[PDB]
Amino acid sequence: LIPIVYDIYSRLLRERIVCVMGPIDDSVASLVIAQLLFLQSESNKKPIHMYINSPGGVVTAGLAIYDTMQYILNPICTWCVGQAASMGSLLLAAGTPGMRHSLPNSRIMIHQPSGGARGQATDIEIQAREIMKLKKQLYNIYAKHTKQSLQVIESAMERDRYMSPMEAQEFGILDKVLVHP
Amino acid sequence: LIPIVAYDIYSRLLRERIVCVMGPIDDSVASLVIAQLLFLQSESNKKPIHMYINSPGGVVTAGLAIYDTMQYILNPICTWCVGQAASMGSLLLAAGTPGMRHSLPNSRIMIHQPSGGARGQATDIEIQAREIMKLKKQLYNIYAKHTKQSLQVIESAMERDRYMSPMEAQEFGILDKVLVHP
Amino acid sequence: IPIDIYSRLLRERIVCVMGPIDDSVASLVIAQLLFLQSESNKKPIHMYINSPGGVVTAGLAIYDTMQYILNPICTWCVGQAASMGSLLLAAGTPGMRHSLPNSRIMIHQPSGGARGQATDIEIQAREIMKLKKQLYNIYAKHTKQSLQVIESAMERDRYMSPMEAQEFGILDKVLVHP
Amino acid sequence: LIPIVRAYDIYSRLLRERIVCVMGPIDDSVASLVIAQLLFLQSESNKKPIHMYINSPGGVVTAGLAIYDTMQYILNPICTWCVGQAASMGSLLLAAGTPGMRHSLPNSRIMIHQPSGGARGQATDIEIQAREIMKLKKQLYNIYAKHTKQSLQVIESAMERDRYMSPMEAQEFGILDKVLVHPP
Amino acid sequence: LIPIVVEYDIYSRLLRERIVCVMGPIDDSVASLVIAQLLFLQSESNKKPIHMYINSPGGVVTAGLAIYDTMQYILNPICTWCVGQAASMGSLLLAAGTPGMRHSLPNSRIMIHQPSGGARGQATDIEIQAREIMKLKKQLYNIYAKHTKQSLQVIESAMERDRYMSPMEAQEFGILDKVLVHP
Amino acid sequence: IPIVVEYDIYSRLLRERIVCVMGPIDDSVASLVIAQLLFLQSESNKKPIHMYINSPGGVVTAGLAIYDTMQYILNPICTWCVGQAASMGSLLLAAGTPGMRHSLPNSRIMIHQPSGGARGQATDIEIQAREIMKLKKQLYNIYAKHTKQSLQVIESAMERDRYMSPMEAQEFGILDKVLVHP
Amino acid sequence: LIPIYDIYSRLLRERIVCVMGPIDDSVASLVIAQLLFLQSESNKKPIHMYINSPGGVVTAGLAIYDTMQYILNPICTWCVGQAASMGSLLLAAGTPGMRHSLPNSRIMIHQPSGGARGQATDIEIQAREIMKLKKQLYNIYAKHTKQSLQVIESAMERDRYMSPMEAQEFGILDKVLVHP
Amino acid sequence: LIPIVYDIYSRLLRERIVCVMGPIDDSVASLVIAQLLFLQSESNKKPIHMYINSPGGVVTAGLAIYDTMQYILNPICTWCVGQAASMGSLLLAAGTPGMRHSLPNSRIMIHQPSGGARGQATDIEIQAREIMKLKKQLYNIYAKHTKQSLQVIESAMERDRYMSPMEAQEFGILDKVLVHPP
Amino acid sequence: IPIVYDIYSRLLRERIVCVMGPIDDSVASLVIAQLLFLQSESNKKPIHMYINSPGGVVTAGLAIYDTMQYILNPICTWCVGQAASMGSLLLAAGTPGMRHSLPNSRIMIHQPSGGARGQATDIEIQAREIMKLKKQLYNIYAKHTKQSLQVIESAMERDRYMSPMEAQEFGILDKVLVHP
Amino acid sequence: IPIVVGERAYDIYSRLLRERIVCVMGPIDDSVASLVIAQLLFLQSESNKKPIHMYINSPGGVVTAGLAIYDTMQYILNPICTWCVGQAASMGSLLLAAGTPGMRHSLPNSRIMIHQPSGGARGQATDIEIQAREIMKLKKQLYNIYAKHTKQSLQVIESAMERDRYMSPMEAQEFGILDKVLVHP
Amino acid sequence: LIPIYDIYSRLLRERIVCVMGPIDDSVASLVIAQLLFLQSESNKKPIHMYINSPGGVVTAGLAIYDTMQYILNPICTWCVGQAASMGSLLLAAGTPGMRHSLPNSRIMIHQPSGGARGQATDIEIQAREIMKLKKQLYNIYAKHTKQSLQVIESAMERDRYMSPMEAQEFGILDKVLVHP
Ligand SMILES: [Cl-]
Ligand SMILES: [Cl-]
Ligand SMILES: [Cl-]
Ligand SMILES: [Cl-]
Ligand SMILES: [Cl-]
Ligand SMILES: [Cl-]
Ligand SMILES: [Cl-]
Ligand SMILES: [Cl-]
Ligand SMILES: [Cl-]
Ligand SMILES: [Cl-]
Ligand SMILES: [Cl-]
Repeated sequence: LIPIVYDIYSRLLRERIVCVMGPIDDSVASLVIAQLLFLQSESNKKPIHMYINSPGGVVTAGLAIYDTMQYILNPICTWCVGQAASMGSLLLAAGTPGMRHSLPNSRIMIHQPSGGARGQATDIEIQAREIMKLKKQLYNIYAKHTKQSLQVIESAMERDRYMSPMEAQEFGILDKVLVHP
Repeated sequence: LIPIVAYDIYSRLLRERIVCVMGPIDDSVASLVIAQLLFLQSESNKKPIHMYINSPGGVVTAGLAIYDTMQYILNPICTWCVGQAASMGSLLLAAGTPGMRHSLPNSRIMIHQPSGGARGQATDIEIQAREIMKLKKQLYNIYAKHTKQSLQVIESAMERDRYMSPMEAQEFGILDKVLVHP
Repeated sequence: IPIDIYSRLLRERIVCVMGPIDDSVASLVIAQLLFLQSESNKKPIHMYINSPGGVVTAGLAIYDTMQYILNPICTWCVGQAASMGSLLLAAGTPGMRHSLPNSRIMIHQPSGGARGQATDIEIQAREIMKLKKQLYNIYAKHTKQSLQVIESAMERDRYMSPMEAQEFGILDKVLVHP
Repeated sequence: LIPIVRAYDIYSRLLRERIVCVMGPIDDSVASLVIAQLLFLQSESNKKPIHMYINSPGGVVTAGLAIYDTMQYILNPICTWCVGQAASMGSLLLAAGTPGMRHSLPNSRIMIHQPSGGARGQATDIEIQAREIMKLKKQLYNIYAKHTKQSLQVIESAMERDRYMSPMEAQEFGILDKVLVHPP
Repeated sequence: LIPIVVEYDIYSRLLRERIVCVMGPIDDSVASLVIAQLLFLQSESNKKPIHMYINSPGGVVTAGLAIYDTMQYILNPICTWCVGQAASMGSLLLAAGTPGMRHSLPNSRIMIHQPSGGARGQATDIEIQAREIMKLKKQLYNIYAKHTKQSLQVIESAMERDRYMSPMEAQEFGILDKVLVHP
Repeated sequence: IPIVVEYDIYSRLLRERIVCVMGPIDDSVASLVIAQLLFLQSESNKKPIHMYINSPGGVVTAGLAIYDTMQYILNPICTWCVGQAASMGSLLLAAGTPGMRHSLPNSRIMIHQPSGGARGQATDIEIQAREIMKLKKQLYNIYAKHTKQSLQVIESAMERDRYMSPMEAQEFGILDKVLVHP
Repeated sequence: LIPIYDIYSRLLRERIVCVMGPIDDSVASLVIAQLLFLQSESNKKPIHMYINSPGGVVTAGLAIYDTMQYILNPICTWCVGQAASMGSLLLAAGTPGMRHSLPNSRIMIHQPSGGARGQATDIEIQAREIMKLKKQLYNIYAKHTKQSLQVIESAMERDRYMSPMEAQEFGILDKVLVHP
Repeated sequence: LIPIVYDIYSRLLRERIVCVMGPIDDSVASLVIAQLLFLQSESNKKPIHMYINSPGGVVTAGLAIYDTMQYILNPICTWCVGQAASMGSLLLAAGTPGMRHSLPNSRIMIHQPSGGARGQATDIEIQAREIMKLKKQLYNIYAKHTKQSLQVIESAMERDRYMSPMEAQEFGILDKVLVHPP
Repeated sequence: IPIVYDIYSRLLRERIVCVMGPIDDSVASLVIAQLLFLQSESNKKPIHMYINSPGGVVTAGLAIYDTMQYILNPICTWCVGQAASMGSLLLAAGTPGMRHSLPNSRIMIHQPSGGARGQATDIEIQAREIMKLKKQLYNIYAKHTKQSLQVIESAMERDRYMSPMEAQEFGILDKVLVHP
Repeated sequence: IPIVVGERAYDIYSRLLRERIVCVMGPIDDSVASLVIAQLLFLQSESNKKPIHMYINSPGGVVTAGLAIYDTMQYILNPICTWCVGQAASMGSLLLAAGTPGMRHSLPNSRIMIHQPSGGARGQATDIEIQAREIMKLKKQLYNIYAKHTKQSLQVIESAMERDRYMSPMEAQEFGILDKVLVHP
Repeated sequence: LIPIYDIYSRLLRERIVCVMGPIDDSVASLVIAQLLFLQSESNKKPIHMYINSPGGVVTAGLAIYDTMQYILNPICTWCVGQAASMGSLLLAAGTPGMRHSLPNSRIMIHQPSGGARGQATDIEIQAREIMKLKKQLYNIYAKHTKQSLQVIESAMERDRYMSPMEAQEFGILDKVLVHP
C-alpha cells in the first residue's frame, strides 16, 4: 500500500520526480506545487521530472499547477503514463519544449471545462461569465503550448477529444512518443 | 383529511367557480389550476372566476403557465390573497382583472427575481444562463404591465426579496383593495 | 376515519382545527369557513381548537378569514390551544370563547429562520420583526391587554390555565357542564 | 390532490370533452395512458377532433415516439395546445399536431435537443447500444424536419445543443402555427 | 393517476372492448393480470378476437412464457399491436399473435436477445440452475423460430447479443406482419 | 388492477369459481386463498373449483395451509399450471383432484426440500431443527401420496432443486394432462 | 501519505506558511500556530504565506488576519490558483509591496454570508452581528486596498471575480509575476 | 496488518520482487510503476520478479503497468499465483519471453474490455469509438505476446475465456508450469 | 497490535506463519509473501503454519496451497480453534507427518460455492468454471488424504464437520497433540 | 493508549507482556483469540518454566475462539495463573477455570457467568440437521471441559448451564471455577 | 488531539492515571493496566487518579474499583469538572484523607441502569442480577462514605447531584481544594 525503502514517492522525489496521480483537486494541486517550489529551492538548474497519470479534475487546481510549472526556472520533463486527460493533458503539454514524453499505449484527452451554478439570475450570469472566461483562458494556454490556432483549439475541445500518443505528438501536446529509454 | 360536504371542500368551491392556489406552485399545481380555469370557462365564458392565493411561490415556468391561462380566458378573474402571496403567488395576484384584486388585512406580498441552476459544459452553462435572464426580463415586463410601473422600479425592487404589506402592495400596484369586514 | 366524522360536524357548521397548523391545515380551514359563509352569512360557526401551534403565516391566514366573514364564531378549546392555536381561540366572537377545565393555553413570540448573504438576512430579520409586532397588536386587540404586558408575557413560553386565560382575556367561559 | 367534479377528477372531466393532458415528465407510464386515451377517443368518434394540452419538460425518447406514432396513426385531427412549456419530446408532440392546429400561449417556452442515453457492458454491447441511440437521433431529426418543413441540415444544426425558443421563434421555425392571446 | 370514463378506468374501459394492454416491464404481477384478462375474455366469447397493445421493454422470461402459453391456449384470434417498443419478452408476445394479425406503428422498435439470469449457491446448485437457464434459452429459440418461420441457426446467431430491429426489419425477420401508417 | 362492471379481474374470476394463486405464497396469500375456498364451498359443496397457479413458492406452512383446505373441502379442484409451479406451488398443483391436474406446454414445475432458519441457544436450535425435519418428512409423505411415488423417489428427487417439464411432471405423477389446446 | 519531516514542514523550515483549501477553526489554528512559531524564531525575518483557498468561515479568516498584522515579521502573500472570499482578504492583508499573485490566478471578493435561527429576538441579535461583520470586513478591505467605503460596498454587494491585474488595480495585490 | 521484518512487501522489494495483488486501479498502477523504477535504478541487468494475483480492474491502469514493463530494460519474470484475470493476464503475458511462469492450480482469464458511456448522442458516439479502440489495442497486444493471429484473439476474447496454466502455456500467455523449482 | 514490532512479526522470526481469520486475496498475498521470505532465509529450515480460519475465497486458498507445495521447505501445519473450508485444505497440505491439531479443534470440508449472473452464455461459462474448481479441490484432497475420489465426492457434497480424531482417521491431519 | 519509555517505546499492554502478563479484555473473537494464542506462544519461547499470568475481563464471545485459547493454555507447559477482573462471563469463565489448579484467582466484586453455547443455522433441511448436530457437539464438548476443571459431574454441569448462571467469586470458588478469592489487603 | 511522548504518557511517568470521559471495558482495562504498571514500579509511592468522567458501565467501574483496593499503593483521587455515576464511586474509593475536588466540580450518584430481553425465565435472571449489582454498589458506597445502607438507597434512588462541599459532608470526599 505504501512501501518503504521513505515512502516510494519520496525516493523518486529525491531523484527530482514529482508524481501527479489520480484526480486533480486542491489537495493534489497543493502537494505538487509544494514539491515544485521545494525542488526549485534546492536547485535552479537540475531538471524536474513530472510523471502524469491523471483523468482530470478541478480547473482551478490544474491552473495552479500550470502557473507553478511556468514560474519555476527549472526545466520540467513531463512523462505521460497510462493516460493524461482533461487538466492532466495541459500539464503534459506545459512541459519544457522538447522534453514532453509519452508511453506508446497512453492516451490523451482534451475538452472544455465543466462547472455548476445556482442562485439568483444575477448570480447565475456572474458565475457563467467566469466559466466562459476559464474556457477561453484554457484555450489560450493550449494554443500557446501546442502552437495551434484558437480556431482549431475551439473546434477540437468543443467535445471530448481523445488522442493517441502519435495523434497528440502531431497536435502539439507532447514531443516524443518513446518506445524504449 | 380533506372534508366532504359529495365532493371535497375545494370542489364544492369549484362548483361556486372558485379556484384555490394554496401552497407551493409546481407543474402539478399549475396543471390542476389551468385545468380548473378551462373547465370553469366551458361552463360559462362570462361568469367571473374567483382565485384564492395562499402560495409561497415555486417554479417560474409553472407560474407563467397559470398567468398565461388567466390572460387567455376571457372570463373576469377576481384574485383574493389570503395569508401570503409570495414569489409567483404575487404575480397571480396582480394578474387578476383590474379592479378585482383583493387582499386580507394581515396578508403579505413578496416579489423577487427568479432563481435557478445550471450544470454541464461551458457551452451548456451559457445557454442556460441566458434562458434564466430571458425569464427574468419576461417577468419584469409582466410585472410592469399589470402594476403600471416602469422597468426601473420593477428591477430596483425585485433585485432582492421585497416584502410588502397589503397597503404597500396596493400602493405599488399589485392589488387594488385591502378588504376589512369586521 | 370513522364513517367521515369531521364531515358530519361540518354539516352542523363546526370547523375542527386539530393537530399542528401549517399551510395545508390553514387552506382547509379557510376553505370551510368561506363555504359556511356562502351557505349563510348569519348562522354562527363553531371552531374546535386542539392545536399545539405551527406556522405563523398559516395562523394569520385563518385569523383574517375569521375576522372577514360576517358569521359569529364560537371558539371551543379542547385539550390545548398553544402558539397560533391560542390566537384562533381569542379571535372568536367576544362572549363566545370557551375552554374545557383541564385544557391549557400557551402564547409565545414567533420563531423562524434566516440564511443567505448579510443583505438577505437583514431583509428576513426585518420581516420576522414585523410579524412579531403584528402578532402582538392582534393579541392585544382581542385579549384587551396593553402592548407592554403582551411583550412581557410572550417573550418566553407562557402557559395558562383556562381560568388564567379567561382573566388574561383569551377566552370568556370555562365550561364545567353545558 | 385532484378535485372531483356520477363523479370524476378534473382530468377525467376534460377527457369527456375530448381533451388529453400531457403535463409532466413523459415516461412509459405517461405515454401508455396518453395512448390509451387517444385510442378511447378514437373509438368514440373518428371525426371529432382531439385536443392535446402539453406542459411537459420532456422525458424518455421512446415514450415520446410512442405518443407521436399514435398521434399520426389515429384519423382524428389533433389540436396541440402548448401551455407553460413544451421541451424535449414535448416540443415534438406540439409539432406533431394537425397542420394549422398547433397553438401556444404568449409566454410559453419551447426547447428542442438531441436525445441522451447510456451504455454499459462489453465493447460489443457498447457498440450495439451506441448505434441504436444514433438511429434514434437520425429518426427524431427526420421527424422534426417533416413537421417543421425544415431541411436536415437545419435540424441537425439547431438540435446539437439545447435550443430554447419563444412562441414567436417556434412559430418561425415551424414547431407551432399560431400564438393565441384569446380563444379563436 | 388513471383517467375515469362514465359509460371505469381507461384500461378497464378498453378491456370491455376486448383490448388487453401490456405496458411497462413484464413480471409475475403483470403476467398474472394479462392471463386473468385473457381467460376472462375467452369465457365471455371464444370467437371474438382479442387485441393486445404492447409497449414493454421486456422483463422476466418465465412471466413472458406464462403469457405466451395463455395466448396460444385460448381459441380467440389475437391481434398484437406494437406501440413504442416491444423488446425482450415483449417482442415474443408481438410475434405470438395470430398469423396475419401482427402490426406495429412506423417509429416502433423491436429487440430480441437470449435470456439472462442469476445463480448462486453450492457447485451442485450452480449446475442445476445453469442447466435450467440453458433449457430456457433453447426453449425460447424454438418458439421464435416457430412463429418467425426462421431456422434455429438464424435464431441462434441473431439473439446472441441484443438485436434491435425497425418495423420493416422486424416484418422481414418474421416477427410482425404489417407496418401501419394510417388505418 | 382492471375492473369490470355488471369487481376486479380476480373477483370476476372468483364468480366463475376460479381461485388464483399468483406470485409468492406467504401467510397473507394463504389466508386469502383459504378464505375464498371456504367461501366457494359455502356456495356449493359439489360444484368444481378451478385453481390457476403461477407461483415460485414461498413459506412451507403457508403451502400446507392451502393444501389442507384443498383436501378438506368436498368440491373437486382442477389445478391449472400457468408459467411455473415451483416449491409449494408444485404441491398445490399435485394436490388437485386426480385426473384434473393440467399444465400449459411451456410451464415449468420444480420440487425441493423445505428451507428455513434457526437461532438461539443450543437447546433452541435442537427444537427448531427437529421441527424442520418433521416438515421435510411431512412434505415427502404428501408428495408421495398424490404422485403415487415411493418415499425413496420423493426423498432423492427433492434433495436438490428438481426442475421438470410438463411432460416430465406428468410422468412423475405431479400433473395428469399437458394441454396444447382446450 | 503526504511525501516525507513531511513536505509542508520542510517549507515551514524555509519560513513558508501554506493556506491551502477551505478555512475553518482548524485551519486558522494551524496557520496562527505556524505564524507564532516563525515569529519565535526571529522577530524580523520575513514570513512567506502562499494562498490557494476558496474561502471559509469569516471568524476564522479574521483570526488569521489579526495574527498577520500583530506579528512584527513582514508577510509575503502569494496567490496560487485562487484566493476567494477570506482568501482574498489574507492575500490583501500582506505587507504593502509584498503581495504577489501568479498570472493565471483569480481573486474573488463578496460580502459575508451566514445564517440565523430561533425566536424573533434571537434572529434580531444574530442579524446585527452579521451586519457588524459586513462593516468590519468592509473597513478591513478599504484599509488595505486604499479604496473608498462606497467602492467596497458596491464591489462586495455581489460576487466579484478579478484577474491578477484587476485585483492589483483594485488594491488587493501589488505585483503580478510572469514568464521567467 | 502488514508484518515488520520494513513491511513484508518491502523486504521482497529488496530481493527485486514486485507484488501486483488484488484489483488494479490508478493507485495500484502507480505503486507498481514506482517499484519498477526503483529496481531499474538499482540495476538495468538484474531481472525483476513480478508475482501476480489479480482478478483485473481498470484497463487504462493495466496498460500503464504494461508500458512500464516494456519500457524498462530489465528482464521481467512474471509469476501467476492464484489467478491472473482481465489485465492481470495481460501483465502475465507481458513478461520477458521464456520467463513467464505459473503455479499448477492457478487460473488465467482473458476477455474483451468493458466500459460505460453516458450523455448526449454525440458523446455516446465519441466514447463508443474509444471503447472499440481499446478493444483492438488490447487484441494487438495479446496477439503480440502470445504469438497468435488476430482472428484467434477476437474469438477467444469475445467472452470470458478461462484457461488452466497448461492451456495458457499452449495459447502463448505463459511459458512454464512449475510445481516445485526444478 | 501488541509490541515485543507486532506479535506476528516476532513469530515470523521463528518461521511461523499465521493464517487466522477469513481468507481473501489480502490474506493470501500476505501468507505467500511470508512463505517466500522464509524460503529466502533458508531452504532447509521447516516452516510452521498456525491455522485458525473459517475459510474464504477458493482462489485465495489455492494461491496459498500452491505456494506451500512450491517452496522446498517442509511445512508443519498446526490447527488451532478451527480449520474449515479452505482452512482445512491448508491443514491437509502440510508435509506428511507434520499435520497437527489441538484436541478441541474442529475441521470442516465442503464443496465450493459461488455465483453467476449475466446472459445464458455467460452463465454457462461461469458454471463450467465452478465445476472445474470443485473437481480441482476434490483432486487436491484425494492428493493428500490418499482417499478415493468416490469418498471425497461423497463427503464434501455437504458440510462435513470432523473432530481432530475423525480428521486424522480421514487423513487430513496426522497427530492430535494434547501436550508437546 | 499510553506508552512507557536501548530505548524502546512500549504500549501499556506490551509493558505487561514483558512481565509475562496476557490481558484478555472485552469480547472474544478470532482476532482476540489469535492475539492471545500468539502471546502465549511467545512467552513459552522465552521460557517454558516461568509462569504466565492471564488477566480476564471478558463478557464472552465466539465459542470456537474461546476453545482456541483453552487448547493453547493446556498445550503450553508454562503454569498459567488466571486473574478475574471485573467479570468473566461465557467463554471468559472457561478461561478462568482453565488455569493451573490452585492458581485461579478473582477480585472481590468480580462476576462469573456460565451458559450453554448459542448459534445459528440456515439453509436446506439437510443443512439445518448438520449444523444442529454440530452445535450439539460443542455443547457436550464445553460441558465435558467444564466438568473436568471444576471437578463437577457432567449432570451438575448440564443443570447449571441450561440458562445463564451468574456466580459471585465465593460461589464460583465453591463451584470449582476458581481457587482463591482475593481479599483487599 | 494528542500533543507530543504524548501528554498522557508524560503524566503517567509522574505516576498519574487519568480517568477521562465515559467508562467502558476499554477504559477500565486501560486504567487497570496503568495501575498494575505503576504498582510494579513502586509499591510505596502514591498513585494520583484524575477523574473527569460522566460515568458508564457498572462492571467497568467495579473492575477499576477492585483494582484500586487490591494494590498496596495509596490512591489520591482528584475530581476535575465532573465525577458522575461510576466516576463518583472511583472518587470515594481513594485512600481515606486523599480524596480531593476542585471548587466548581460536580459529583452525581445514581442507581445502575440496564436492559433485559428474552423469555420470562431469562428476564428474571437478568433482573435478579441488576438488583445484585444495585445492592453491591450500595454496600461499596456505604463502606467508603460511612453512611448507612438506608441512606444510600434513598440518595441513589434518583439522580443525586452534589456540590464539592455537599460531597465532602456526604462522605464521598475529604478535602475541597482552592489552591495547592
Ligand atoms: Cl519552466
Ligand atoms: Cl381574464
Ligand atoms: Cl366574525
Ligand atoms: Cl391525426
Ligand atoms: Cl390464439
Ligand atoms: Cl377436494
Ligand atoms: Cl505584518
Ligand atoms: Cl522488459
Ligand atoms: Cl513443501
Ligand atoms: Cl498448562
Ligand atoms: Cl489502595
